[PDB]
Amino acid sequence: MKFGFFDDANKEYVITVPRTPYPWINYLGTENFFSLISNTAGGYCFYRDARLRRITRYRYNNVPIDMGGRYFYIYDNGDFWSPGWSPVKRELESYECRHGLGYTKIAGKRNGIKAEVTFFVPLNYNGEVQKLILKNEGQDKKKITLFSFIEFCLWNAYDDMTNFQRNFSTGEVEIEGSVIYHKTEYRERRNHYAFYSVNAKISGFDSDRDSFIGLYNGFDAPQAVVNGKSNNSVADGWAPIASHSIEIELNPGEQKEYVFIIGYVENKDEEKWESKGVINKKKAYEMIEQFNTVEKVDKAFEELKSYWNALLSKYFLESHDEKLNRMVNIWNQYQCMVTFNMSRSASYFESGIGRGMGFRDSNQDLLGFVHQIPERARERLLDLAATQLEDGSAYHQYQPLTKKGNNEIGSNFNDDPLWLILATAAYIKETGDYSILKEQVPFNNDPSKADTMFEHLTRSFYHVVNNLGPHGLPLIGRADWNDCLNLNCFSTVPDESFQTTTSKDGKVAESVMIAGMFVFIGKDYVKLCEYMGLEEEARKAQQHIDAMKEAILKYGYDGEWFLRAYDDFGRKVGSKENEEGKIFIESQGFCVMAEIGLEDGKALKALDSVKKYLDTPYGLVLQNPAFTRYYIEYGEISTYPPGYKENAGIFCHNNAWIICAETVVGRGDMAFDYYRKIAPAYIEDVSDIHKLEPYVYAQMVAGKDAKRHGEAKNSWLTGTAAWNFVAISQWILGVKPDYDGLKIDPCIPKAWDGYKVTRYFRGSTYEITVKNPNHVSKGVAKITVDGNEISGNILPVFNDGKTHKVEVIMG
Amino acid sequence: MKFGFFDDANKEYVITVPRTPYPWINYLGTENFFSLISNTAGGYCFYRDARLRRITRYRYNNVPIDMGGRYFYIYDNGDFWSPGWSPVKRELESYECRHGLGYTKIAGKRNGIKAEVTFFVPLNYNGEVQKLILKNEGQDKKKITLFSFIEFCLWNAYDDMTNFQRNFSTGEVEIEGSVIYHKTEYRERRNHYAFYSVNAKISGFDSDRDSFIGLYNGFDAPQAVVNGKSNNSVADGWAPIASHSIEIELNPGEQKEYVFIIGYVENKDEEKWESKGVINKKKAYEMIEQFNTVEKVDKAFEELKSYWNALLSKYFLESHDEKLNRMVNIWNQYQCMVTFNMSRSASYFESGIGRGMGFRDSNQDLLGFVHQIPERARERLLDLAATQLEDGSAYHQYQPLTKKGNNEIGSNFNDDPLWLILATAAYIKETGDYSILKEQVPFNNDPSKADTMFEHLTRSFYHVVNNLGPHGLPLIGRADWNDCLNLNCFSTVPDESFQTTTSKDGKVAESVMIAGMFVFIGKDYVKLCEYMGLEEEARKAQQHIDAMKEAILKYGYDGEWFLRAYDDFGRKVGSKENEEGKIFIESQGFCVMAEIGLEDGKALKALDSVKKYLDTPYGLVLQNPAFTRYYIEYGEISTYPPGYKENAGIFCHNNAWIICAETVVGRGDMAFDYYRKIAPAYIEDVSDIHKLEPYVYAQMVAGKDAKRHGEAKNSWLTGTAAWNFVAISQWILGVKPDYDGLKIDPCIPKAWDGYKVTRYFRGSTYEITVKNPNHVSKGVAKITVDGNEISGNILPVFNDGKTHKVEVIMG
Repeated sequence: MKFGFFDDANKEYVITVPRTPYPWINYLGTENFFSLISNTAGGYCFYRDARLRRITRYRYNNVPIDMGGRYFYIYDNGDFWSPGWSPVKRELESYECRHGLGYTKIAGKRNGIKAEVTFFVPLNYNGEVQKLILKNEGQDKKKITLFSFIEFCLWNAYDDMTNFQRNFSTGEVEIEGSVIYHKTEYRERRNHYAFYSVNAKISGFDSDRDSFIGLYNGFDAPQAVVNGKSNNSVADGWAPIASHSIEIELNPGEQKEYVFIIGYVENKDEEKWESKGVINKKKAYEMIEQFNTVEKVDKAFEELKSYWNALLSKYFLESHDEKLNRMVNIWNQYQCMVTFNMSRSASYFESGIGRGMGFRDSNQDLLGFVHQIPERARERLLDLAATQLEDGSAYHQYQPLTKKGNNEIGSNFNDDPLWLILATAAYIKETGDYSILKEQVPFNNDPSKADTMFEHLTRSFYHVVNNLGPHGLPLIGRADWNDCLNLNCFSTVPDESFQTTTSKDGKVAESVMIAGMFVFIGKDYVKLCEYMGLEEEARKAQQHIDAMKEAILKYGYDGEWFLRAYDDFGRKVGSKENEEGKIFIESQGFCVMAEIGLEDGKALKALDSVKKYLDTPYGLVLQNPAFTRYYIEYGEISTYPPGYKENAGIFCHNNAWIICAETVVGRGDMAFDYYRKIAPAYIEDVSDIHKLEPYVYAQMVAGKDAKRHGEAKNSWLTGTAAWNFVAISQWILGVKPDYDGLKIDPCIPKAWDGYKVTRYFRGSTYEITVKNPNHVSKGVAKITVDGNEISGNILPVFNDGKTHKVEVIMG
Repeated sequence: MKFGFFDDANKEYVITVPRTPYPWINYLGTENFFSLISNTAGGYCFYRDARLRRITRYRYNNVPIDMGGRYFYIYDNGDFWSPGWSPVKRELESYECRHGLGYTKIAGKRNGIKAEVTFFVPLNYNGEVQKLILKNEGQDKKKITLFSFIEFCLWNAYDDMTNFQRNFSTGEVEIEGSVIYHKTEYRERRNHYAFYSVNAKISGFDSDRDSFIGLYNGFDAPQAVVNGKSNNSVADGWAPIASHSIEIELNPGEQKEYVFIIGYVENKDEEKWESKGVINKKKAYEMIEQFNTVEKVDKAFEELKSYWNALLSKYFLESHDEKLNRMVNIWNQYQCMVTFNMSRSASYFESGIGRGMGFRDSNQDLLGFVHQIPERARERLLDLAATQLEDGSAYHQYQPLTKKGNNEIGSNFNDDPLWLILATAAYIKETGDYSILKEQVPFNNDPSKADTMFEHLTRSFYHVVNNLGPHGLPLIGRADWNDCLNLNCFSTVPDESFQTTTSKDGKVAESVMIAGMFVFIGKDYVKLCEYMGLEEEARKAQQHIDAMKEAILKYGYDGEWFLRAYDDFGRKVGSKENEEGKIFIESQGFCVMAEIGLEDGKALKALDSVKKYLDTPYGLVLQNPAFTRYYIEYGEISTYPPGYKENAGIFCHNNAWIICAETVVGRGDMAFDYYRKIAPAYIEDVSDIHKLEPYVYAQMVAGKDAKRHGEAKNSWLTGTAAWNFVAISQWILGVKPDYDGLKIDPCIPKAWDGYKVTRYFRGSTYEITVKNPNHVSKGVAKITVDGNEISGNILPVFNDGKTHKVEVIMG
């Protein structure tokens, strides 16, 4: 069918049927409190850490899907229904969900009653605000009852779903006025509680799940809603919930407005209690009063909109392609904010249990986020560096709540350290803030082991240097960027994840992808050395880079494309000589980005091979042919059925590297073709195949070897967002931050007449108009700034708060 | 107030309405393959280990409750319903579930069609057999379609519920004939697969959940059933299922019969494949062949029943109280088999994730199981001892699948080791098989560290001696039998379980409970020293016991009851001096069982104090008064709200110790009264309050301090079963295995005229008739065996396969 459309003017995606191919979600919040909310108001929220401070409960992989969230019920003379269609699933006269930037509006109408709810998390506020408008659009007087409902989680989501032998006896609440407080374990080690409030006198409430719903009933028909009145239950263990009810009368045409808030509160220990066994509510009262009127809410809603408008205005594209404009000025940037906050932790696929902030994942997210909020990016870099060990390796991820590095999803990923150099460079190029290099940063999360940020950089670089294999290529260790390339593993026990099973310290298996990264990213470390006035170190660094290049050229090129790796037996991986996995995509991207084989045609050959063997209607697959059996020497990658995930699935993330590479060899047309094939705005009419959100990138699309080819998994949380924004904004469009200022160097489809990019950069804004009068793909003939022509492709830095005219002539 | 009834003749509990106060379950299997099944056919099955080999998926704490299991849908000309009512939940003309010994029989009737399903796991067979009978009891010919349904779990239940990121792309199945095979990850490290067969030609099938059910539908209305035909779906990732459909025609009065089997198969590494990508089904064919006619199914069913009759016949009571008869002769012994197999791993409360086989838990379960299958008992002891460390401490639990000890739920519980001595002694008293003391048993799961079972006991014993505190009482460590008495903890971080959070090797905190246990249990260690011919080691051990008995009297008695412990600061726990927790139950029980203070009125006074401060209509609470705030010096016990779990909850398990203790001071009337307050058969007429299974014991009943006083939690899996069986069968009824033979020493209510116990013991049967002409509580005046008066209270050992009549006159 048609499920919705883009609304550029209001910066929203509009969903017009509730039964989408899969629940389609949005994220609320940008700082500390977060929510996931689907087009039926399903989902949940949490504070900073989805595993350790989960506020509301949510069941993944449920039947039916996506049962649980913020459930308003309208009771009308025995009949009842919800604005989001689900959970009651009675036909609505009209339905609509608008996902916007930091908010979601869901509107439903049945039997003359229209209900419209705006969900959002205000700036600098630890709660999800919900403005509910109820209008009688019929001709008669209506007496109805409005019910609210959330189901609480017992804070620790893992304990919550396994430790019933204990936690069925720990649930505690307080009810006072129009507020329901969840205070489980507050009597002991917890200094925080949650509340659910409405800003009107209530007719009733419920806080015990069994009482409100009934043991053998579902969310579709809670016995209390069916009977048209709350039961005023007080929870005592089992399953605490929060539900208000409000009896309401409405004349024809009359509307009434309500503000519901799901809040989080942490008390100082000297302010924990009001009296014995009675929680100190001082801070709740403040939060609640802060939004006790619809007009206070509107003001915050508009403050949020202006906030987004500001962020987005830092890179503004005016072109003749509306789909492109929509990706660049809105959605890609929006998704980059989300991934920056969430990393890979919590979505409708990532369970918010096992994954925290990923080391390499968050470093890469920085690439597409640094320009939006440099301050927060700066601090993020410092937080990631602190989880680096003294030997230069790093904890593969850290706990969001504490920021402590941990090994819960494995260790010894030899590509990890390099990402820190790339992200630091990106931040420096964007800001000119070299002072970050001087910051004192813990090692191993140990303040007593601190050294400068630059010394962290030095140990990242040299972790590769000190860990090379028989070909002078970088040892792969447990895996590189590809988590599933496990060459030191040889596991036969079904019960341990490949990510954490023992992996030997093999000195044979090497990665050609890490080798490419090293050359590409090394460029940046050399310059940073030079800045630090360390000429000899810069020289030695450059030597190691030069030797790595020769190693790739000598032992890393297969003939028509770059190899992937060498396994523990010294056998090639990703060569024409293999039976399966003859060619992999990862090394093609980075080796060419590193500018290898530009002169002898090896790069062009590689990219042509990629096109030939890896290209599909839905994007470039990871490798070809797919593995058709388990290879004990390759690890997890061969455990997936053909075409799914790392086994010949389409990993959109690494498609960005090929886009970048095509730009290196000056083929703007092909680069843009690759970009178009996976960009949401261009593939919207196939939602029934893609299945997932049409307004955001996903991690994985089933490849040509899969029966479900074209079906996506794991939407929203993917490095595809950061890397595709970099590709399109810097490599194609050519507005590329550098140490000395803005480097202009587009590579576009020849047919393009031109476009305009408005770019805020280092304290002043640049209006850049690009003209392609000879219709070339790459190469700049003339640049003039403020009327005068300049020499070079590097715009000067003004920092004068003014707008500067820039004309760029392709030639 | 009643939702069923006991059927003694058929050894069943009959449930007559589907909406019980909580789902009421039964367990199938006694060897390797196990199922949990509720009164509506909810639940799941697994092989050996509910975490590592879970076959079918099940959602705990679900809404609605208990959705998912073995779901037959009868489709009748557009109407559809289920034999167990749930999940369709359309009204039935009749409904009935009988929970029997190792089978569950469920029967529904709607619109003239009756369906009856019998579920059981046959002896020596790795599958759940489901015999289904359909009958037309109406006047006209009927055309109907029968659907079957199970949802597969992805083997590893933890992964299954957390790792969608990956496991939505691994699901795989094969369909061949009338059989659906689930083979996820069989292509890689798993040598096992599951199947779902029916012994008849089918009309269609489904193996993809989304196809059978439909994204936005529930188990209540699968789109395929609504539609009256299978979609013939072949799973590919997402959520594999198994469903058959069969079009059936029934004349009036006609009945058809089908046999469905949920099977588990393991192949040798070299025999996994029939051909490339096609699984070796040879073993499945054999399993399916084995029960392809109702005739074969009925024969195994009767063999199971013979198995159970023989097990139960070894201890058989005849008395004037039929509630006591059914407890002793059927339900208590049935529960002891279940706990022996399952420890505390998997029920509707224990999630089958975090807990394997508990060290302390499985040792206690043996007490109530040795008479049933000594051979299996003997082996269980060796497995347990293998998880003991060389210093005498033990892993707190071990993985069912591999039997390796682990620390998943904490370490350094100083009561642990002693339970091994008790259980070994119990085994020997039962069998007279001292050979077990000479078995070579590993330490730390390490064969190279092996040594005799006796040496293991020696280290258990000396672990206490080598770990005493300032008063000569045993250092408590992380905790004693009470997992929540954590005195070396001082925890402030809410994110980690008290069970696993760091706990110092404290040298001050002491347990009077472990002291009591050490005296009581140490008596057996002395007896075994003597048997090993080590009179001097027996002397030394007796010294330590006598020294401990002095320490208890000098520092463990508060004046009117025994103290509980000393905290890390040297302060008394469970003393009149304390503000809360002035008296604890645990130390009263073991100290009196240890025979401390029988002569000076201390024992009796303690027991009277127990009656006065801990007694309730629902059993004895853990301590009094309850803790009304968190005591950081006490740990987890004060984290529960008052009246629940270890904070003044009624822990039925420790009530048995009070029952035994009452028996020791000769108060049989009090002992039996306590026994009756918690025995399922005696409170059946208060099912609504108790809430859980009315036919088995539960771990915990909310205490007088709780608003839910009387409501149980954590049914089925609890040491309450073994300890209460021991209490009634041995300490009250007086039939007590001893080293040299059966000891007869009843302590009963004075009013009883007598009773008869038929006991099978060391190769002979004894018919013991007890007579009470003077109406005493305790004291045997005369015994005759085979018509001849014997002296003393120990029956001779015959081992002659004959029946010997024994008459006991109390006086």
